[PDB]
Amino acid sequence: PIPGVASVSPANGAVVGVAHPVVVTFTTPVTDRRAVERSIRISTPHNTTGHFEWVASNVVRWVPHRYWPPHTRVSVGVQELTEGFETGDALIGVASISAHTFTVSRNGEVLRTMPASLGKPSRPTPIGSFHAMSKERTVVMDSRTIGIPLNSSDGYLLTAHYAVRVTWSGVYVHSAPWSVNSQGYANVSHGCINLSPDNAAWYFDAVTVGDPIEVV
Repeated sequence: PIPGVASVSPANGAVVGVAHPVVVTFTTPVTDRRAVERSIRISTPHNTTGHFEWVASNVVRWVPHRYWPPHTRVSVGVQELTEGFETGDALIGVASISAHTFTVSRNGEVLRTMPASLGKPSRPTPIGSFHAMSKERTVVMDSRTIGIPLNSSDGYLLTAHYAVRVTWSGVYVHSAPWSVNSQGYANVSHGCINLSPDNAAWYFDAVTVGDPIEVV
């Protein structure tokens, strides 16, 4: 009994960043994962490799090893469905814990090396290879959504701006006017990549969902 496909991401004909995974959601939890993985056909002119990752019982994603090439076509087939999407520029954001910087390159060209404040030792920014997941102009940052009561000393509730989600567990690149004096100097946030309002705005306006975000 094979579970039916609910959806594929990205949408047909979208232009996404070069770290955008192919996400396939199913109508039911999947019992035979290998069968689902065999059913998923991904084609790209550069014959990119990658691996499957099961992120919910009914959701699998294919993460391209070393990024898609910029400006390429990617074809996806799974069951009765086919679709195609493209990549845009290679816009890479590298957040450096030690250097306290967020450096952004387009197609190899370094665009900006912005001051940043990453997570404090007790709420560190996860090292890893991530991608831009969403763009929100205004977002409420509620510590309750990361398992912290408002009253506890690590709690907080504040509206933030120019927010780009980095991880499913809630790291963001965003505007942090309150930590400008720390940016480039110290790591003072609850895990987020903190930028000045102007740098955050710039990046917000430059970024595409899928664009790689590296934390080193």
